[PDB]
Amino acid sequence: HHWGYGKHNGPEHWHKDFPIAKGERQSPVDIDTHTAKYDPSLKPLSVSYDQATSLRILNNGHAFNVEFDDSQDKAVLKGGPLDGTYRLIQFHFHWGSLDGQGSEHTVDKKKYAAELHLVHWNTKYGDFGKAVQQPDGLAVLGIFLKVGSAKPGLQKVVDVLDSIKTKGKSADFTNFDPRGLLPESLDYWTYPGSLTTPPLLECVTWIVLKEPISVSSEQVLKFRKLNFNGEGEPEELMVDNWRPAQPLKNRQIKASFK
Ligand SMILES: NS(O)(O)c1ccc(OCc2cn(-c3ccccc3)nn2)cc1
Ligand SMILES: [Zn+2]
Repeated sequence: HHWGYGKHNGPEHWHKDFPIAKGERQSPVDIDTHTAKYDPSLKPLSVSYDQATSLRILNNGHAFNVEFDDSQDKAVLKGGPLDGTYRLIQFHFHWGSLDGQGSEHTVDKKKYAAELHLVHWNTKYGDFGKAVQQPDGLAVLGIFLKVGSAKPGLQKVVDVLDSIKTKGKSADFTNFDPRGLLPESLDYWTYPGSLTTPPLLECVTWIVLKEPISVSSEQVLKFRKLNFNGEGEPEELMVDNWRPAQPLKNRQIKASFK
């Protein structure tokens, strides 16, 4: 009886195995745009993905991860609210069963169809496992998805999904360029938070871009054909793999833009 996104194992149950679920800096949160304050001291984001080396794509039973070679400073995130260098390890998405839900963060209570998380770890801690034990261990760049025009740079991801339909399946996924998933603007909100899945560790500096990317209905429909289950098990569609907004508590969300 492991955690998931069903009625009997979903987000409202997680606290029983992971008491930090009710902690002081949990994610995601609602971003109240009128309360978020412009912070002129915040720097522009530095997203350096030109040397990114993708390796593999994995259905882990709660989403799919596109994994990168993080044994050197290839693809890194710096600047903004961050001190030091954060290495890209993987990206994944959260999405809904319908276009009107799927994102984890919300903006003035608006839910987007999906949310992309580019996960980076602070290289002062040496490896990812050590980094998640630190309050400034990770930086996750969050990007909203809305349904409209297709995102050409997403299609290579979409088309490999039939080969990793079920939990535990992986496929080679080399030479994928994550720059093709970014929006035009790097304007962002930032706040201190947590992993949005168990173990829910409070180790993340969240950087959530204001500008959503557009993906087509056909693209998101292919996300929704994935399975939570393993091969040969009763089919349960991988949809609604998002945690709802958590209490903001003693936190301020800062904006990089006026
Ligand atoms: N959704 S999110 O972007 O917040 C997000 C990002 C990263 C996550 O990592 C889970 C994880 C894996 N490990 C681990 C550590 C050492 C060895 C093996 C696994 N620890 N936490 C979860 C959610
Ligand atoms: Zn995530």
